[PDB]
Amino acid sequence: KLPYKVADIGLAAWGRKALDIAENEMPGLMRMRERYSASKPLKGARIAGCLHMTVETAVLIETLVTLGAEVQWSSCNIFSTQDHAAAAIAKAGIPVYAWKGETDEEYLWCIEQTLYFKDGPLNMILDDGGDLTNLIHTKYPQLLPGIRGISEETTTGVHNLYKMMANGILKVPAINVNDSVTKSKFDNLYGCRESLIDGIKRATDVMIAGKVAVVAGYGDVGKGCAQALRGFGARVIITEIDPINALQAAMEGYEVTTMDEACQEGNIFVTTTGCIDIILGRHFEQMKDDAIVCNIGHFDVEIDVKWLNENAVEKVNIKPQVDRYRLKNGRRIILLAEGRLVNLGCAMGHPSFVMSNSFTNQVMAQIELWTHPDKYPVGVHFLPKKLDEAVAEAHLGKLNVKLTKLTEKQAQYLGMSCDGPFKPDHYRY
Amino acid sequence: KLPYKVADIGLAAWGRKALDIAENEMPGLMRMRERYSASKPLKGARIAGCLHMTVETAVLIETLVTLGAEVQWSSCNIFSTQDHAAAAIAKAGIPVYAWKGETDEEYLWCIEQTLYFKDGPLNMILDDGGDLTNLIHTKYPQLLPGIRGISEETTTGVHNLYKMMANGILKVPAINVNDSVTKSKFDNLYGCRESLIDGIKRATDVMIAGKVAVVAGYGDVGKGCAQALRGFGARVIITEIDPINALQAAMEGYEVTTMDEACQEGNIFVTTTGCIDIILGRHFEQMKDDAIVCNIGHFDVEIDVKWLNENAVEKVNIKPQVDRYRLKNGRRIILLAEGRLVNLGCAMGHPSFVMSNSFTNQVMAQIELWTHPDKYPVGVHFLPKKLDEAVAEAHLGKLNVKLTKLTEKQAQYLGMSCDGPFKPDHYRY
Amino acid sequence: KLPYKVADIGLAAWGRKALDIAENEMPGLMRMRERYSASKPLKGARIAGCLHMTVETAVLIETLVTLGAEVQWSSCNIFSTQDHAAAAIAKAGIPVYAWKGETDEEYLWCIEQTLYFKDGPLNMILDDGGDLTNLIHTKYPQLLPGIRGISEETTTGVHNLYKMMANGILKVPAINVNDSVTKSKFDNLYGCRESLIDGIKRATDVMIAGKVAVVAGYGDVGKGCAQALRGFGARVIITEIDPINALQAAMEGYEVTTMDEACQEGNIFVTTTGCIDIILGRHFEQMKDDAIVCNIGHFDVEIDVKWLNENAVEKVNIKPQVDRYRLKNGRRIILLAEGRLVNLGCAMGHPSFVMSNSFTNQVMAQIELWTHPDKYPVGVHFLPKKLDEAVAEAHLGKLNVKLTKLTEKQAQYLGMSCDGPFKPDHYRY
Amino acid sequence: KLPYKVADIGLAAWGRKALDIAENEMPGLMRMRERYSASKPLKGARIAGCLHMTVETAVLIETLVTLGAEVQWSSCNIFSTQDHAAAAIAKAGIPVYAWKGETDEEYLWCIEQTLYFKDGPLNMILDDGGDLTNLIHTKYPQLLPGIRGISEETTTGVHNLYKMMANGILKVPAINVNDSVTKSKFDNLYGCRESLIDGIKRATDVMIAGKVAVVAGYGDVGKGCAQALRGFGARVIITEIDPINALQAAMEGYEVTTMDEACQEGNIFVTTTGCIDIILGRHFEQMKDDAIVCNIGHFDVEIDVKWLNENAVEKVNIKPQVDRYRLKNGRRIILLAEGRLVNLGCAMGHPSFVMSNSFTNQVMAQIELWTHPDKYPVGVHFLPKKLDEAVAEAHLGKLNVKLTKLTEKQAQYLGMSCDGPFKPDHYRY
Ligand SMILES: NC(=O)c1ccc[n+]([C@@H]2O[C@H](COP(=O)([O-])OP(=O)(O)OC[C@H]3O[C@@H](n4cnc5c(N)ncnc54)[C@H](O)[C@@H]3O)[C@@H](O)[C@H]2O)c1
Ligand SMILES: NC(=O)c1ccc[n+]([C@@H]2O[C@H](COP(=O)([O-])OP(=O)(O)OC[C@H]3O[C@@H](n4cnc5c(N)ncnc54)[C@H](O)[C@@H]3O)[C@@H](O)[C@H]2O)c1
Ligand SMILES: NC(=O)c1ccc[n+]([C@@H]2O[C@H](COP(=O)([O-])OP(=O)(O)OC[C@H]3O[C@@H](n4cnc5c(N)ncnc54)[C@H](O)[C@@H]3O)[C@@H](O)[C@H]2O)c1
Ligand SMILES: NC(=O)c1ccc[n+]([C@@H]2O[C@H](COP(=O)([O-])OP(=O)(O)OC[C@H]3O[C@@H](n4cnc5c(N)ncnc54)[C@H](O)[C@@H]3O)[C@@H](O)[C@H]2O)c1
Ligand SMILES: COc1cccc(Nc2cc(C)nc([C@@H]3CCN(C(=O)c4nonc4N)C3)c2)c1
Ligand SMILES: COc1cccc(Nc2cc(C)nc([C@@H]3CCN(C(=O)c4nonc4N)C3)c2)c1
Ligand SMILES: COc1cccc(Nc2cc(C)nc([C@@H]3CCN(C(=O)c4nonc4N)C3)c2)c1
Ligand SMILES: COc1cccc(Nc2cc(C)nc([C@@H]3CCN(C(=O)c4nonc4N)C3)c2)c1
Repeated sequence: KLPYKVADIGLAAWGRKALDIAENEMPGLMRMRERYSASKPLKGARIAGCLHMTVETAVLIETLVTLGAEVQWSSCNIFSTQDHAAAAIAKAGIPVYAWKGETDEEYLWCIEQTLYFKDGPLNMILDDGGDLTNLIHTKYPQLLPGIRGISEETTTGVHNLYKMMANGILKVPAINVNDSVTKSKFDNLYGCRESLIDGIKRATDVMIAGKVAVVAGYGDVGKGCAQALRGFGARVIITEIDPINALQAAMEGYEVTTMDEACQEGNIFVTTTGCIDIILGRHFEQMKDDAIVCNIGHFDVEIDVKWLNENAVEKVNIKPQVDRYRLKNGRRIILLAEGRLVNLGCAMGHPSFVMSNSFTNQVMAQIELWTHPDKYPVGVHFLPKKLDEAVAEAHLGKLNVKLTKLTEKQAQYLGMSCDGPFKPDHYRY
Repeated sequence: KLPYKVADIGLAAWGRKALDIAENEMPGLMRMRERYSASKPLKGARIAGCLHMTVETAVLIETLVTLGAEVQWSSCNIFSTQDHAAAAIAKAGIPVYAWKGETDEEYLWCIEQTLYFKDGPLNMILDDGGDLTNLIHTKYPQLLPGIRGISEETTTGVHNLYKMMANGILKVPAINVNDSVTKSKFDNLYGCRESLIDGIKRATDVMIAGKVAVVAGYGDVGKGCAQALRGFGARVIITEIDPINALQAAMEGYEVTTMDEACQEGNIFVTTTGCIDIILGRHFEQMKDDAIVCNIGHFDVEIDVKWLNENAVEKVNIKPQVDRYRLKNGRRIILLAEGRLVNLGCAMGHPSFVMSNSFTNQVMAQIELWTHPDKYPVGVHFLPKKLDEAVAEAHLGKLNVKLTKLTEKQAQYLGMSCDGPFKPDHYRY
Repeated sequence: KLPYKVADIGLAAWGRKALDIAENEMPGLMRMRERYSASKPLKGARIAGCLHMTVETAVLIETLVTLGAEVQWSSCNIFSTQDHAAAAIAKAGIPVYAWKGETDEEYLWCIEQTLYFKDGPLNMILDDGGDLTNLIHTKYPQLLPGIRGISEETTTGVHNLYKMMANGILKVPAINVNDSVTKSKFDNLYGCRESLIDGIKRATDVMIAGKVAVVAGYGDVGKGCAQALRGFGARVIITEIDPINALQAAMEGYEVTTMDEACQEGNIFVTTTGCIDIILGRHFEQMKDDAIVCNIGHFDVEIDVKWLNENAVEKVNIKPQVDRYRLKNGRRIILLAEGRLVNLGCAMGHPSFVMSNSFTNQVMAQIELWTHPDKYPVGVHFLPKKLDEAVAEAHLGKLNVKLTKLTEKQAQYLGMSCDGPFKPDHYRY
Repeated sequence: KLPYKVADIGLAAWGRKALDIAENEMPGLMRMRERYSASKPLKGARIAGCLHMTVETAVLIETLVTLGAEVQWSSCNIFSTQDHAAAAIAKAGIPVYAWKGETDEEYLWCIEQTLYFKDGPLNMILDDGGDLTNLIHTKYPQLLPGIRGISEETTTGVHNLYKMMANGILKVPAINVNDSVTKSKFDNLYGCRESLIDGIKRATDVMIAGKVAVVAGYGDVGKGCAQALRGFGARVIITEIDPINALQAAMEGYEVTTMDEACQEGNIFVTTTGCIDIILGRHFEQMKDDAIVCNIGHFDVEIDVKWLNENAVEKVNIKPQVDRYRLKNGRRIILLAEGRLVNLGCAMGHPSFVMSNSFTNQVMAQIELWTHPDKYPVGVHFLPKKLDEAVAEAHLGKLNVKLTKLTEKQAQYLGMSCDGPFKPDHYRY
């Protein structure tokens, strides 16, 4: 009944200014507008979205409308909404129900407001976290027959879709864009490579060069963190449980050992594992004075922060999201973002260009499911490679790249189409 | 009937000396010898092997005999045999039929001498290229019922296996070792990173720093080549047809453009594409005087060497595998290895440690098929991830890497066994 | 008469907290405190200091008092004082006259309050810019006979000292600390390497990877800037007027060309030249939409900001020290810090460890002049190499570096003392 | 009386071919020919040269003749002569007295043949090692008044000229080009960076990635070696006696410790110190099995090879300049080039482009002394910066560099000439 609900609609001009700046760093989304604003391949679609209502997501929203869709939006987190961004979407005449600092009750309400449109119920789900997908299946299963497809971009959401399918709960075809090369590499590797040191610097202003930096995990996040630190002249040590990832680290010349050993040597500690119990009290007790300890991996479970609160003799807040503990041995630990994500707590998260790749993935998913009614049966499907390739291609102009086109003869010799896809499904890049 | 056939068995003390050195660089294979010589898991096995008869292969061969197997061998290429390696294998009482400079008839003959042992015929195939596999199926199909498994490590061989399977010709279970992470990364990326510049240096002794180097392709070979050239202070320009691979290069700060533009800029040219018509007369006509041109990708189809032979006013052999042409415009081009593989023509191919990973994959496949017949249907199977991990784990000691073991608690949290596998099959590393 | 003058002495607990953190990053100064607090080598000294009243400078100040000196201080710039640092110095009973947002009259006043102590006038000068040195010589020349030495750390100040000496105006021996290896490398190369991208990120939050970055100049600041940008995966193009510096860039694989050509290519522009007319309207007219332009070299003379103010159709303040202009061609330029120093306008300047090297040079100079009057004629003297080495040696413990000591035999072979100096004065490192 | 003496004058065509190839990698020398072949600034000069009679030095010789000088040449080492190069110079009508494998008696004779020309005695000395300079002063002091100048390019020769001057022996003005930036950087840093791994690879074919490489010394040679090894994925450890050099290493993220510690960890050992007793028996006894030990620094005094010969239980030659010792502990050491220079023993020395910078330095010295009769008094002088700059500038075209020219206004503001020099004499680059 409310046409939108935002904090302050007067912030819309400030939102529009930020939008004007972000658009230039989001060419993937802007290419989609250039290519599809006349043909309007999403005409008919009624997309309910649930995703961090940021400046970046606003560019995504307005891309979808430009492609012909009706769109109604909520946030997937209670603090990630940027109110000026939300105001700008509201003022543009797009139903948005989101503000910074929602209650759990207000959060659910917001999502519920996106389900019904002027002409009828939603017919497409765009989700980050599975909350919109879970709400429809548990609370509003009447609407499932009318929904053509789900796009999902997070690890949690994809893991959740696989369980729903395993248990017979899932009733709508779903495209997983989380495991696209263009999504995964920007969200995990390039993103964290840019923002790790940004967070550490804003938090501490510390010299990186000449320090030992211990990075737990050498997956895509660890790889980027390690590369970043190394570029500044830090000596990086890696820890790993996977022998293949450990081997990769060794072949780049990184020392690889255990946290038990490395806790005695590190000036800076970065956890990127996705796993519990990486840095623990017995590690803290061995650390050099004023060791910087932060997490860029799993939400808040990698570092035993509760140990520091329970065993330290002093806790002094330095600035927002920077606390300095003194231990019984008389040495200090500088803990960043309360053991949560350093890139969100002490910096501005992912750069716009990163979000461009992730959201251009989701625009592709939406078109693919909506444009091909009967193509995808109920289940979780990977985004086809040709669309993953089209995401990358959409950014090349901005990257100052001239891509080569295969000649017909060359394509014949390779046994592939000159428009792609160019690699088999098992190709690792 | 003849117990072996080599060029000169007087080279066995030389071969043995080279073997001893190689063993220390092949910890994967030596770790297999340590772990499995008491249990003799390949006891009973009569393995026919068709694989370049090198020092490295000779270590693989003696690893298979340490594991209990009887083995008989030939090279999979007419020039690839190292005679001293073959002589050392011969003196050790291993029947080996291989020498440098075989004829095509002699090549076939050599493979045919490996099919029948003392106690009877072969029961296992270890292959590189599919020749030994194609010989059995077309010319000795009576031996097929008694053969338990094939292991194949080459792209050529695996494509050939899939076609045999699609057309009902394949009669034996086959493990594909080519697409293992440990095999593919070493054979493609790290191997070429180690040896590209070795070849160029041996051929030319040229300064690399301060040159423009044009690398066609940014797959695993291109990535390795590009990284190597960049380490020496060359400015690397990349050409690509895949949007994803092109973007990957852009994100490491490489210029990405077309060969049409780059041919006027490059001092050095390296083709890594696996494709036809990469460097053409069109391009040669524009190159700087004394541009160095070489191929490390596909055998011989990437550079149009035929054009040079037909259109140049001079062709001068500088040294073996180094030809300097003078064109009608008066400018000179230095072609390496006749447009064939520079790392083989102008250097010593892959370092032993690279082959340790590829051949340790092989031993895993041979154990896996001889030990568990029950397990694999007639068809082409990827090596299981746990064995791929084990290949990597076997090399970590040599690298002085201390791997972390997950606690029971951590493994339960991650929903994985603390012995692995640690990644899903779609994980790209 | 007034015992100190600060903005708000209630900020002393905040200052003290910041000092404690900084001390651990300034091992050079803390090593001086450990080595010299028993012998009090600056006992008797009444040092007037004119140097940015920061947390780092506050550590220097308390180091000088630990060494026995009486000291009185003012900032060498009207905005550079950190009030909390000044308040902490004030509460500690050090007479300090400095605050953020002084007037020019107040600036002079503040320096004039440092000339006369309790027991009498100053006898030593520690200076940054030459202002305290110029004030004494023109306005208090009666105090010159009682002053034993000057230490000066700034290019501006040293040029000024040489002119004073050439024209017979200088009446006190002066050590030049600006051209020490430990000072110059940290203040110019490593400092700017640490903070360039900190400034750009804080200002813009922009992705660096995959951009063309144009760095004008390849001296020590350009080298550092270039290395940093390159580490993030930006493609760095360099402009130079010196053939040697240009060649150095070429040999690391940087493209070297003119601003006239590069202005059409760059996404980011960093001037490091110390020279006028580097970026002009001529260049702005050619730039890509939303090109980021910033200066980290000379104060404000490198970019023609005046042209932008006079010829743009829009100037919008995005945030403090970030202005986005729209030109008559419709394209936008993002100017950082009003063409002034990006690392100061948009970040926190040099990390503490950098200033530790510069200020540990200062302490060495002050000890050297107060302890050995006999030694230095009226004139400008480079810091002796052995003291430059000692500055570096003092920082090695923090870096967990184990230095090798020459044996007596090795030192005799090399014709040097095993305590140094280890290099001739022309050695460039 | 003999017009030349070479090994075989029939090798001249092969020499000329190598010369044609080298000229394209020696633009500095070729630029000198382009600029000066008409004006002929060395007309009148009668230059006796003493320098490794290589293909590269042949380009230098023919550059000097092109500039108007009469030239007669000998080698400065008894094995460095490349006979085909010597043949080509002989056939061109230039008196050359040099062959590979001279006796000490033959060596002296060769130098003596260069002293007298058709029209009179030599009037200029071009020297590498000081042997020609020492011969004239001790044995032929009658000729000293007729000699306008000496150019010298080696550390030994420059150290020798300073002692001669200190003792009153030196009677001719001398230009030291050894300490030019362009000479020193190419001879010490860029040169060894290119050739170290070339030597190790040709000697061993070993994998570099994943190994610990211990580099003793972090001067210009160590810096280049370390950078090279790091680029291949080795983990580099540094040892150092100088705290400034140690600090530099630490700021690039290299572990810095002692050989006593590092001998237990290293897979590869490289000595670059210029000093005795770097690697010793007690280090060898701790080394991992098949550790590779080589020297690229001082001739043959850094490694205690005599210890290996006296204490090892086996010594096996692998190939030329590669010996593998077995110790009493049962482990093996692979020693390269008998502890002499690995880049000369196991590779082809410096690339041509390196020699171009060194020899273009000497052409500048010769012109400078000959063209300015009364400018330089007797003594050792550094080559002026403007000529060092001109050397760099001569190579920029080949490096694909477009150098910027200062505007008159810019030059005024900087207080320098728009033609240079651009830096003060103490500038370190
Ligand atoms: N901060 C962010 O904005 C951000 C962005 C993307 C992803 N992430 C998160 O980062 C985490 C890792 O992401 P990824 O893509 O690198 O995952 P990944 O699976 O590629 O990498 C995780 C690595 O950690 C290793 N590991 C697991 N337990 C370990 C232990 N106890 N000690 C050492 N190593 C251990 C695993 O072997 C694995 O290789 C995930 O939790 C993901 O949600 C955070
Ligand atoms: N030299 C050796 O010993 C050696 C070792 C391993 C592999 N190889 C060979 O190297 C080749 C490449 O192997 P890979 O693993 O890098 O394969 P890949 O598929 O990972 O890389 C090939 C890349 O070339 C690109 N490409 C194709 N045609 C192109 C064109 N016309 N212009 C520009 N780019 C083009 C593709 O996009 C692809 O990214 C194969 O032929 C393989 O057999 C050689
Ligand atoms: N941001 C800071 O806090 C900070 C710190 C230290 C130094 N600086 C300043 O940075 C500037 C440079 O310092 P540096 O140590 O690198 O000096 P430098 O002399 O080592 O480097 C300056 C380089 O700029 C080049 N150059 C001059 N005019 C040029 C032109 N028109 N085009 C292209 N290149 C040109 C010169 O050839 C020189 O190599 C100085 O003004 C210095 O005061 C700033
Ligand atoms: N192989 C070649 O072709 C080649 C080329 C150029 C120079 N060189 C030689 O290389 C050597 C070094 O040249 P450079 O220009 O690097 O000299 P440098 O003085 O710049 O470097 C030598 C470094 O070794 C350090 N050192 C001295 N004794 C040490 C010890 N016992 N342990 C550890 N470090 C120690 C010194 O502190 C110094 O920094 C010289 O002997 C030079 O003649 C060889
Ligand atoms: C500190 O400033 C910010 C700025 C933006 C968002 C946030 N808040 C979160 C909270 C949580 C729990 N997760 C995320 C992820 C990881 C980074 N992402 C984005 O940056 C992003 N996603 O959509 N637009 C974007 N921009 C999504 C971001 C905080
Ligand atoms: C230059 O001297 C040598 C040395 C070794 C082998 C060769 N010959 C070939 C020929 C062909 C056609 N293909 C190969 C591939 C590519 C790299 N490989 C190995 O290096 C390798 N494979 O088994 N042991 C190994 N070592 C296999 C090698 C030539
Ligand atoms: C952004 O907040 C800050 C923080 C610190 C200082 C400033 N202000 C200036 C102003 C001017 C004109 N010059 C400088 C130089 C360059 C770098 N320096 C230091 O960082 C530094 N010097 O003493 N302690 C230090 N810290 C000295 C710094 C501003
Ligand atoms: C193995 O092949 C070669 C090739 C060339 C020369 C040598 N021999 C020596 C011997 C000694 C004692 N010193 C040197 C120095 C260091 C390297 N230098 C040159 O390369 C070089 N100098 O003049 N033209 C050149 N080319 C000079 C070279 C060996």
